[PDB]
Amino acid sequence: PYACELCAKQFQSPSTLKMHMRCHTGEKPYQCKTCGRCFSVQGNLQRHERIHLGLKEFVCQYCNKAFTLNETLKIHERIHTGEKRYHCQFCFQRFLYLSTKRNHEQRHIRE
DNA sequence: GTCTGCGCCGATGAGTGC
DNA sequence: GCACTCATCGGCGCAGAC
Ligand SMILES: [Zn+2]
Ligand SMILES: [Zn+2]
Ligand SMILES: [Zn+2]
Ligand SMILES: [Zn+2]
Repeated sequence: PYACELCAKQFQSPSTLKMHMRCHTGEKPYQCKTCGRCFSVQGNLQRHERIHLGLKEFVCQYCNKAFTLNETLKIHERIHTGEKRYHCQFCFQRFLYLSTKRNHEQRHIRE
């Protein structure tokens, strides 16, 4: 219902449209109090601020290695679980990493 | 040159709750 | 209806192994 006048993407609420418009204005209201870097999204600032705390809180349940971000831990744990979420669209092969799947698909296309 | 592992982002989605 | 938090996932970059 809330459409963007500059790119035709559509949004559900005034708040999501206001946030999207920062993609076009470059507005970055949320500033890190340590290094001064600014962010368009408050949650991205909060994630960034974890870098300055030096607390690697997210610990791998298989090898105990610690990571600053939960998302970084989760990608790491795929090595242990065998999760291969990147599927070749042309054959049975499945891949841990998108880059590897992408290069494999390109080899199909070249043939 | 490719695969791997991982550190840090943008910008949208899901869930929650008013 | 609405905003807020945190997740999501591709992008980018880089170093090491081969
Ligand atoms: Zn737009
Ligand atoms: Zn900072
Ligand atoms: Zn691990
Ligand atoms: Zn394939």
